[PDB]
Amino acid sequence: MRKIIIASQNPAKVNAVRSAFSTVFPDQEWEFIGVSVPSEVADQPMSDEETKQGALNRVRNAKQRHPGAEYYVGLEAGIEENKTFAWMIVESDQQRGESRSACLMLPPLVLERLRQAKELGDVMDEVFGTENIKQKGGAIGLLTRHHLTRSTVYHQALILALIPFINPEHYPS
Amino acid sequence: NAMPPIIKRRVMRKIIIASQNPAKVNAVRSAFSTVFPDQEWEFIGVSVPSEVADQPMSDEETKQGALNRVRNAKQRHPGAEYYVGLEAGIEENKTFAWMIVESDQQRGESRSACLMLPPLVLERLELGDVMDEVFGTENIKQKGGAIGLLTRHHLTRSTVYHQALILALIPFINPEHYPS
Amino acid sequence: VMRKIIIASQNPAKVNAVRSAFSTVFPDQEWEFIGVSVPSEVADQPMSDEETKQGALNRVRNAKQRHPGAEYYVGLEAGIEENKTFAWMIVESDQQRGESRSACLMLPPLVLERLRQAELGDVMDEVFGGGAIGLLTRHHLTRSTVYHQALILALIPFINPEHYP
Amino acid sequence: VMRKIIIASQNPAKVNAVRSAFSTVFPDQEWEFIGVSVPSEVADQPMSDEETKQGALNRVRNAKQRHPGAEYYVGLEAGIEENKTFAWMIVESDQQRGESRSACLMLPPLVLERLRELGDVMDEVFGTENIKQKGGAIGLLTRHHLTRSTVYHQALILALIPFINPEHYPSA
Repeated sequence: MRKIIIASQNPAKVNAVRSAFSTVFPDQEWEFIGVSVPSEVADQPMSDEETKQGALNRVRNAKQRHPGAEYYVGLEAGIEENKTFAWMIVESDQQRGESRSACLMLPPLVLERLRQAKELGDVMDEVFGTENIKQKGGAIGLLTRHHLTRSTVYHQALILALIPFINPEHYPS
Repeated sequence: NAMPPIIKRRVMRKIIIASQNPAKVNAVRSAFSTVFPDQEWEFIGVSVPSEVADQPMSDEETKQGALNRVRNAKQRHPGAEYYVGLEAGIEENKTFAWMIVESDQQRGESRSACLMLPPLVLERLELGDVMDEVFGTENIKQKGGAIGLLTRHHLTRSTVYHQALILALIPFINPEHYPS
Repeated sequence: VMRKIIIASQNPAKVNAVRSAFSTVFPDQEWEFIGVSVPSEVADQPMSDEETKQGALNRVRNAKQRHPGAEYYVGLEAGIEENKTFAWMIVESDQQRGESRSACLMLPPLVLERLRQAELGDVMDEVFGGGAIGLLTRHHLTRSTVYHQALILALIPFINPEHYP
Repeated sequence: VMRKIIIASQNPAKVNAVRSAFSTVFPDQEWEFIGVSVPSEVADQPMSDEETKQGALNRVRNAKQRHPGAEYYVGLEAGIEENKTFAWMIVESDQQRGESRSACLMLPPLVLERLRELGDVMDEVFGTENIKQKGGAIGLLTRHHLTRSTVYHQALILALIPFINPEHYPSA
């Protein structure tokens, strides 16, 4: 039963990983272990670079604290200018796969609030309403009339990050 | 060796799958992790009899097999929050599978979308062996199974089963609409 | 000078579903998709699997008669048996037929009771305040994504002529 | 009677992606979808995120100048940065712009070396017919758990968000 360390204890993030591995590798036995490690970047990364660095650092820090797992997974949401997205990092001992999720364009009122040093999730509640966000399953669910969800967007980025492991012949280590 | 100790991990309830087949455990893990993304469970397979044919030959027998697996899993392995049975079957020229999900008080169910089988496969009828004979062992493996092969990879057994597992979770998604 | 596909329904959602399935499976081919209205010769709301399938079959047959010359004809009909709803998909060319029933799901008791008292759409609208599938799954599935699978499965004999005929 | 949607591309696969995004989000509406050829005013193979987005912006601007009057204009431009590939989707009405970049894909070194036109290399490395029938490089590399179509579909839907939510995305 092979071990995957996820460098988050957030249920949504650990479940996204559960779904991605259970989908791509359906004949394998998997143990999923969420852990909390520091990112060494801002709690709310504000560039593409900082967001990806935060995910790399969490994976590195997870590897250091808990060596010996088959896979280590980082997933960090970030902002740059009027867009939000998340970096997915998957490392084995030998290989690293990466994908950034499809980006969402933020409303100009949201950007105005971010400029006032406000936290994105708070600003989303202000602009869309707390109950509205909750009942529609999140901002992406709300804005796309349920055609997408944060989770279905993250799912595709996790699968893309697994490409080097799906195709070891095309991605030597 | 250096994993976080179990006693330091997040406490979570269990989900029992009435199967040891990793593809079935994984299909269940994928469905729950999708539908209830803020809740977490440990997914555990167990071995229990269906008490019907190894290859169910009617819709009714296929459903009974999955119900029996869930019943037997509850009797032999008490304590989990949900029990899931997943059983493939045939009736006339169609194949499909029944998904049964039970909590302590409530049952959700869905039969997956059905596939017409080639006449030679029905005639030759273990279904797996026959699929290998008719399409080729390596062909079947490489395309992700018969469904994968037959649909030019647009569907696979797994993406078919995923929809039926979600549908079987309906009573638990909407407890106010499905009194138990 | 362009090939036709006749959908035995003027429902936009059903025409869209058929377009999407054919566009997925045959991305290179072009077709004029045409919704037509024809009798099912069964109840407006089929109350068994057999009746639901018969209705779709009848609609394809009637469409063939009324509108000859098309490359494919497609029937798509929803129905109920016990506490479940599902739909039968029937695709016919001039020589071949494929078919698939969509994944079934349990309807709320309140819905089934009020159904037994008379439309399905009117009932869900009142009970709930993507279709029924979209509402009941909280959008993890929709009617269009569930129908898409059954339509692709119904196309199997056409995709695989060596194995079907 | 019917409105036009101009796609700044005559790649059938791009036109078909756009038609599909519009059918999903606006299921009750009908458009004529029309593929056009216009300049990007950037490299034939954009080699940065910035350049890729600019090429898509430019194509939409040129499409509007050459083909005025349509309800929507769409640019869909693939590009590369470091070892990744992705596509910028830009949708404009007369009054508003939606945009999204698709989820990025790490390229095999064999492919990246042979750049030093991505499509040409993918055909050269994976085979022309395999790319066409099996869901593109995305389809081949994910063993069909994803396809180019299913990845594009997501970014096109995200790009339609302002037109879905005019109250939250004012044009001025």
